[PDB]
Amino acid sequence: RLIYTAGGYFRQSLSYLEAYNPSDGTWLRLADLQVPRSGLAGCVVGGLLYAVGGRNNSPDGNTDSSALDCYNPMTNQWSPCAPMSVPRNRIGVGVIDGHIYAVGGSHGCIHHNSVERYEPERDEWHLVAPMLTRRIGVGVAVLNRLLYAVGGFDGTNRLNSAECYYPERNEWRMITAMNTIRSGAGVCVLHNCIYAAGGYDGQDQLNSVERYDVATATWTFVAPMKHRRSALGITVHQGRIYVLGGYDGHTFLDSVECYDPDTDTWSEVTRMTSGRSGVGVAVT
Ligand SMILES: Nc1nc(=S)[nH]c2[nH]ncc12
Repeated sequence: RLIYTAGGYFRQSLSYLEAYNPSDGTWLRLADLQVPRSGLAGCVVGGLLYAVGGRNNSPDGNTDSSALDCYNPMTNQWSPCAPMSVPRNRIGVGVIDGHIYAVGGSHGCIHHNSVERYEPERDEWHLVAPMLTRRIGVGVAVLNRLLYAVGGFDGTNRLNSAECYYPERNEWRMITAMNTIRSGAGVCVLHNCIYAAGGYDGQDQLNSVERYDVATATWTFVAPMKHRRSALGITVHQGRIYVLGGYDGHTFLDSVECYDPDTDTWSEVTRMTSGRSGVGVAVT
């Protein structure tokens, strides 16, 4: 299984689809996205990779995206899917059962608190209960069939709050806030904790990382990353976290760091073929 990077940003929005193998270290280049996008999210349902939302920043325009697009790794082809009800740049995305949840994001000055659900087998989106908060640059993660929206930006304030979506009830409820304000952090599930790595707090990009334990309902810092980064890509592969690219306040990183929880340590594991931020990332 590989870690896929889709889209991203470096001087403009990118179409690159590339896969890194932490086992042999190789980067293999696959089919370009139909439309370049940064600020998108990636996920996998039934082994198919989806690209959700984002934005095409080019010298000729800046268009937020409603597009959902699907990649088959054995056939190397993108297929357009039904679009969301609104464009969602800097979207968050999570998967519960077999449905794709599109969370937050922006459309111009509009900062969404709305959430939509996609059924890959029916190719339909439907609006779901909105969050308590407007959130662009939000991290989304799923634990025990529960959907977490973590941090982000409401248009005026960067956020340390997190809220939890209950599918059976169709309602959101706040949880304990993170210790650190973070928009554009990488958010994932590793074991039985929600991790939030990096981001931007409104003054600096962050290298700190913290994790949420649902049993105790508390957030705890762990070892920081080596590079401060916002708008990083994050995923979990064989019980380890990977962060891909991002921005440190000066440069777009190609650095890829890997966190080992048993040792609570980060190590640089590779460089992307080119620096970028705002990628979608998933594993299949
Ligand atoms: N790196 C940054 N991330 C966010 S979300 N906002 C920012 N303003 N200026 C830098 C950044």
